[PDB]
Amino acid sequence: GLLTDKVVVISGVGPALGTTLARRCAEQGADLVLAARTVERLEDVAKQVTDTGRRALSVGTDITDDAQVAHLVDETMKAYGRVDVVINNAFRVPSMKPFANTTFEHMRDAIELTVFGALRLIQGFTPALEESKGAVVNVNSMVVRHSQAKYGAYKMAKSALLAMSQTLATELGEKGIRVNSVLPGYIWGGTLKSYFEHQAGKYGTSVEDIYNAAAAGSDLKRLPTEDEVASAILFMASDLASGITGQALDVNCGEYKA
Amino acid sequence: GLLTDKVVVISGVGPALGTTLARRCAEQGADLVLAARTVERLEDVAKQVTDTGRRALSVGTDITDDAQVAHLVDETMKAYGRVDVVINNAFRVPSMKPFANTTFEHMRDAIELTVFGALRLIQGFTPALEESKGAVVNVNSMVVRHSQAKYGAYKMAKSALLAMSQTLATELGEKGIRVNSVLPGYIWGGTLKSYFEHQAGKYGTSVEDIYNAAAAGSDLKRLPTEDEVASAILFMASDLASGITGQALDVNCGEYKA
Amino acid sequence: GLLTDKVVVISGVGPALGTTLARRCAEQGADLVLAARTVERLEDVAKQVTDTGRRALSVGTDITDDAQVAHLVDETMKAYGRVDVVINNAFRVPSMKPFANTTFEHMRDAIELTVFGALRLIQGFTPALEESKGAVVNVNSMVVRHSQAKYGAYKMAKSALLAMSQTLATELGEKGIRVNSVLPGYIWGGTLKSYFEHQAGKYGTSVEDIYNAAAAGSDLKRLPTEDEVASAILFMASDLASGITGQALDVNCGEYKA
Amino acid sequence: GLLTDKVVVISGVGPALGTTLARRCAEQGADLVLAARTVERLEDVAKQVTDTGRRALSVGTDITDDAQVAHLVDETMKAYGRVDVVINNAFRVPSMKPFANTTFEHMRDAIELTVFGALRLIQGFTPALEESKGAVVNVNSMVVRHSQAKYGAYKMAKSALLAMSQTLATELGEKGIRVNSVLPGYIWGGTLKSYFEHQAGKYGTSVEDIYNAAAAGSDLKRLPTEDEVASAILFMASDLASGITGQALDVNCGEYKA
Ligand SMILES: [Cl-]
Ligand SMILES: [Cl-]
Ligand SMILES: [Cl-]
Ligand SMILES: [Cl-]
Repeated sequence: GLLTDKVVVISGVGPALGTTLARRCAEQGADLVLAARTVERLEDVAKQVTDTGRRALSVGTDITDDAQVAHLVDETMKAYGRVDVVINNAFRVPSMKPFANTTFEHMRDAIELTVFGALRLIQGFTPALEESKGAVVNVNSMVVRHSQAKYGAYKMAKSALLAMSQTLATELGEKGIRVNSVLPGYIWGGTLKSYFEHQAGKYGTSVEDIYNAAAAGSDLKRLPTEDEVASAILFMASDLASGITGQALDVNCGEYKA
Repeated sequence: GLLTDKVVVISGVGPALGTTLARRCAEQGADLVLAARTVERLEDVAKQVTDTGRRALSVGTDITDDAQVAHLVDETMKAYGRVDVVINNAFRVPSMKPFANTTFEHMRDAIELTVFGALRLIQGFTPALEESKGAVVNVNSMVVRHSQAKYGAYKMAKSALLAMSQTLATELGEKGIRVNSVLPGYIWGGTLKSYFEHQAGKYGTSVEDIYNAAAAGSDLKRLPTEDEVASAILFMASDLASGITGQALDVNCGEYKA
Repeated sequence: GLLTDKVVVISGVGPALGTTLARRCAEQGADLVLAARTVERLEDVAKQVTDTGRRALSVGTDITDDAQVAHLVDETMKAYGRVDVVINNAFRVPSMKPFANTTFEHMRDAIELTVFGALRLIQGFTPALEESKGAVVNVNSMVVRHSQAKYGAYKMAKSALLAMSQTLATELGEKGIRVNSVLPGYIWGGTLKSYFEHQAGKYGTSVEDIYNAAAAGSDLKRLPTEDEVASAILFMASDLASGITGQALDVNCGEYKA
Repeated sequence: GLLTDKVVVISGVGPALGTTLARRCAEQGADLVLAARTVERLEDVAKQVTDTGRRALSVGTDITDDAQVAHLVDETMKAYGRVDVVINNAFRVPSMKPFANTTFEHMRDAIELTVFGALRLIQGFTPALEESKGAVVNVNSMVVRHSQAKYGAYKMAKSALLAMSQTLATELGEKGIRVNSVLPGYIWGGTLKSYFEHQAGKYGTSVEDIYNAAAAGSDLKRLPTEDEVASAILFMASDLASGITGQALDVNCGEYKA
């Protein structure tokens, strides 16, 4: 029972880590608020939550919009009257392009969602988190640990997010609110597998070849799973981490070390 | 039950974090091996373990000595037949001296205990950890995050340990063995309180003054507790962290961020 | 003669570091392109350059505008026919506000100037830098080394810039173009002195008090001067640094170490 | 004239970087003290120095021995009466072995030379450096930026050295003494070429294959040269770097970024 009787808000619930996270939080005793633009996706996630016997509030939210984040906060406080944890899940799909071929509009949009969206959420729920002495976990990315070609827009936005997360730990720490980051690389599950299958066919190779190439830089020679990344997020969200704020915990089977 | 039916070896069991850690591992379902030079100290820790209903093997061990580490391994394998976790606890008491006034003998001894001792332990238990696909947690220190005057010998040894821990994650990762570090600053409990009381009298001030000065750089304006640092170590030792190796997790209430 | 017969473009020429930099580059044998929004400021800087016997091209440029950066490139290539160095000087004045009181518009504008402006410049001059196997120096900030309250918008933009600079080293390195950053804290000179004088009067203290407080975290107990920061930038721009790319060189008298 | 009328002590003068460094310092106007165990090697380096018209004092010194470092200091002060720069050059040849196969004696010896030797030198020359407000440059290594298998003993010693260098910047900064590090990877020149030739024959491949493999991780797809690493050291030793202390400057053509 890591999260018994806590309310956890997850923004950016997709079919992969987001769904695993919602399920895992519920298994650990949390009730959920699920936020995403497309509310049809939240329906099955909510079922996995309610199957554990917990509650799920699903709220269609564009976190780039002030009114919509205000509505999410209002609906949450109406349904539960409290928030213990806010998780900003990394939903936006990165495009591998060198900066030379990346549009400025794309990078502005990436910052809008990844940085300002997360800030809007955190700020919206600051009053709730002040009362609960709660925790924020921002899902970041291994991309901040390297400078590989074509990862620039993604590294830029994620780096701005990491920097913001760090300042927020300082600024919200006097209210007793913890703010940490979890930095996964590739995350193995059904979604990444389908993607590797597409890549395998498109490049005339095997999924094993693609998987092994992706995992080769790691110490363990395996990619972390959705559950393994979720476990790190749950730890940071929980009272096991009550002494921990301002930190980035990398979940990457050792590929980059910090 | 984070550590149900696991065997955990703790080296460097003292009255503070070490004792809390042993107790907490046992509460989470682990049986213990307790190693320290002074075996009289292990007696009360073993009682806290056996009070939870688990088992404790106490073995007097100078981890700077090959024969004594070999004996610890032999006694552990005779008693339990397996090891899932090795924790190298930071026992050695640092002396605040500028390098100019630090003896070379002191620094050699610090490296001997903090670095080579930990390596000797890890190597001794590598065969056991290979079979269990186990985990190593090395307790390091916040000192590696700054360069403050008089912390040099301590930062040097701890930095060498961190570097070694990182290489060990690479080298032992192919055997499926995880290696991580936990980096606490000051750790609040009975031991640190007595120390602050001594300092308070010796400098004509209050414990509150000393505590608040120590905590002022943190985001949360509190020092982490023995339990909070223990929780981080338990997480890293557990299967919740099965996707995590080569990492340093700082438990410092935000004073330094990484 | 560090920069003999090289052409150096400086964007963001202000009264402080920018003016010192232009003068110093010219003293080292460079001809200059000076770019800023307000062209009246470029007049006196150009005189300091031409007093050394070198040439200065002054071009009013809003580096947030595609057409204006295109014009700067065209005018430079018309006047000099080459570019060896591009320096993106940190001009924008940060406002100390917690994130909670910072407008999203302000942060978008900070990113626009500090990040996208610098990228636009670098991209505009990529063809020139390819031919010269030239160098880019982005002036960043000590703020990326800490998470102090009220520095958030500034740290966010500067961090995004640092991340971008690092990826650009990878992406432009195959064309033989070097990209490095110089990270100053406070920079002592006439401009910062006037500012400390304002602060001194407004807080009822001395300039010495303010200066000493600002310098207290440093190892040397002094702030770096405009010349000292300029020297670091000149080194990185020069062939002395031909083995160096992707690096951040902090000029802060030891306050933060990397 | 970066070092006009300065006295530069170089410890660990070998046939590669050390010889290039001595020559380059002399070309920039410095007089030299050359220290190494084997004094026969110092003879040709001293000739390259005196060919520039400067002076070279050659002193056979085991920097692991107190009396011998005391003698080096005494001979230097007798010959020149001052020291402006101390450079601890990385001489010791690393053995690629996993920790499991590395003897403790080897690692103690590596620390003795790389860490304690450098400290002994710095301390011996502290009185001289106090008077000159001088500078220390410790030649470190790219190995501190990664955790690759078999580099453990080398990373451990170099990491301890980096940590020590950082504390020394704090501790000696109040005397106005600067302390920085230069972190090269492979360094191209006659010595490394012979080594690649040996490897080429022993593995049945070309020097080009070996060179290109070594350079593949870099941004520039070339290894830094002895001159390029020397240039970085000269910069850090010089008054161009008078605002810079406590810093590590990586000279690696972009392979690792900090
Ligand atoms: Cl998702
Ligand atoms: Cl203890
Ligand atoms: Cl300026
Ligand atoms: Cl050498």
